[PDB]
Amino acid sequence: MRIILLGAPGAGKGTQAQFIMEKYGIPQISTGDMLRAAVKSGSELGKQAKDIMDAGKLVTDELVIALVKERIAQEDCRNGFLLDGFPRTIPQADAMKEAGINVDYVLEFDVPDELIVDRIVGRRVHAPSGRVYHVKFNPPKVEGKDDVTGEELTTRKDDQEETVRKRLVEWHQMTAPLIGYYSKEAEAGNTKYAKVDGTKPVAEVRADLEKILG
Repeated sequence: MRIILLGAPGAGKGTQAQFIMEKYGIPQISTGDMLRAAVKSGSELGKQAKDIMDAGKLVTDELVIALVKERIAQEDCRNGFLLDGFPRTIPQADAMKEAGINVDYVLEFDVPDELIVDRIVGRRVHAPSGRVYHVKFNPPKVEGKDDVTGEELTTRKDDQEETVRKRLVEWHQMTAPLIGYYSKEAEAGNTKYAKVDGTKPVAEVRADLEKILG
């Protein structure tokens, strides 16, 4: 069982990751984990990727594909894998198919932009402590203040309404062809695809997945 898991930032696609891992006996893998593990391993693709990173440059599609190919060859992925957040472009999807990295299911996690905004914007932090708060799901005892110190809270640049909306626009635009690429491969019969309403409770999403995957 080889699964691709796509979704917008804050769509909470990972909320079903452990369920998928436990029902198939497969690891969760991401390009990030591949990079940090490859450089730590002192392997070849590692030293190469370490230079690009430390130089502050982007990693080439060519190098990423080679890392994915490397990872799914281990005994780890005898029963398959759960690829998270990759591919991100059509050319990447092609290079994977070129590298013989076939996939059984492509799951798309759907949460409308508006719900993600309210979900993300609500987050606050007390920086010197690292303590996390939320207006609606995890409210502090004293509104707009830390429960412990009593020092005022703070919000980060990454959770601001304009920053989030800007981040979602880019993703939708950038991923639009990829969603069509895999949706077409579905009706073509080279793989399977399925939209998923992530707005439902965790239990119902798990149910929806169990029938999609079987």
